[PDB]
Amino acid sequence: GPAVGIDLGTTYSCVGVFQHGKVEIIANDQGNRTTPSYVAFTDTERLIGDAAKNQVAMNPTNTVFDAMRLIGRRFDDAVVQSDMKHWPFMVVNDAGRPKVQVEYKGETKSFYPEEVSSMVLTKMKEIAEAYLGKTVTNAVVTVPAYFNDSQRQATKDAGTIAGLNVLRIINEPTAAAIAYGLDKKVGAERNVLIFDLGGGTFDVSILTIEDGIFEVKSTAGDTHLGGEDFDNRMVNHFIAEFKRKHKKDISENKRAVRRLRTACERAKRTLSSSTQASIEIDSLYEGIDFYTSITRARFEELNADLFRGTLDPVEKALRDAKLDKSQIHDIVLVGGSTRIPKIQKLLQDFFNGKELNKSINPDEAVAYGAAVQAAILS
Ligand SMILES: Nc1ncnc2c1ncn2[C@@H]1O[C@H](COP(=O)(O)OP(=O)(O)OP(=O)(O)O)[C@@H](O)[C@H]1O
Ligand SMILES: [Cl-]
Ligand SMILES: [Cl-]
Ligand SMILES: [K+]
Ligand SMILES: [K+]
Ligand SMILES: [K+]
Ligand SMILES: [Mg+2]
Repeated sequence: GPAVGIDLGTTYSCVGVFQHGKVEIIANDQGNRTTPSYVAFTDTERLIGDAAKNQVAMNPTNTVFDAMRLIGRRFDDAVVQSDMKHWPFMVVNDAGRPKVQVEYKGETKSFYPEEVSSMVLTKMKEIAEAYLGKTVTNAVVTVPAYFNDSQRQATKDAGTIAGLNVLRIINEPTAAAIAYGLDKKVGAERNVLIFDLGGGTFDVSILTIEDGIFEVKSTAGDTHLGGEDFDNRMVNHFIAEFKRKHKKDISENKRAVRRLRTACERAKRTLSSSTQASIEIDSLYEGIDFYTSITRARFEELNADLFRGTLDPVEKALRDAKLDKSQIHDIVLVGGSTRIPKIQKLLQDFFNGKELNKSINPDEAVAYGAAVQAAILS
């Protein structure tokens, strides 16, 4: 190709390419190494990635996200029915199949989950092409380890629709292990634990690797736990603060809440490197500027229960894998949320000081491994 590795996530997507014995995680037009998994439809255009997310506040009904939560599923699915209740966009039934319904250029249109994902995949393909200066065709696409045949098929289809020849569909935890070279033959089998805390989901996977062959020993987690939940906690904290300081409730102003949310997410990232962060929003509500700050300690307390809760799925995974903590040879951090110091502390303490594999940007690890695997399969 070269062939590329693509990681489609609920909040962000990432693409990498293995060249000259080195994986390059490709930055997009905005210089971002991961692209928001958003698609938007307006009176005049279809927006994808950064352009789409950067307007979600003003176009909630026609800005689609979470397509992978529907991909390969039936409309009658309990999870699909549950999820629909929280989405600002419409999901309709088409002969037992879910389709997202939106308005584009004044007309009603509907798309199968794979079509929405193909739009994001197309963006990742173009990002790779802009970088490589050559057409990208072959690719390795990743999916959560628990995805079934239908979900894998629909994910492959999204790739094909995007003009990609999907060389293989591989598990996200496996891709992460590959990124760290944990697939190399070392004689005996090894037990690896993947701790993936993304934007919308939390996955714990225990793999047993031997002779370059992976076995998913167990999987655990929470499909509704991620960085967005941490943002929500901060948002509520600041809504209350604004109310105290201005006796005005901004909760019903969907846009004001979004500008705050974005400020919070940004502040959250800053808190992973520094112990404090400043939030400055000009004319947040009724021309009132909102300048404030939050400490890492405060951020940790606001999310204490959620953070500590990540250890339960870890224990369950070990239990289902029939292994003790001591039997885990490697712990791999995946997902942007694993950059939070308190999360790393919790996991390391649980593992009695065992070092964590965290040198590869957690939100890029899956794409990294997929790129290596794509090169191998090419
Ligand atoms: N430095 C950081 N500190 C804390 N959180 C961070 C940091 N960088 C990114 N994040 C958070 O990581 C999340 C994105 O992670 P990632 O790109 O792994 O998600 P994803 O693959 O889309 O999620 P999922 O696999 O759950 O669908 C966002 O919630 C983002 O706020
Ligand atoms: Cl871009
Ligand atoms: Cl602690
Ligand atoms: K991702
Ligand atoms: K995840
Ligand atoms: K997941
Ligand atoms: Mg992910």
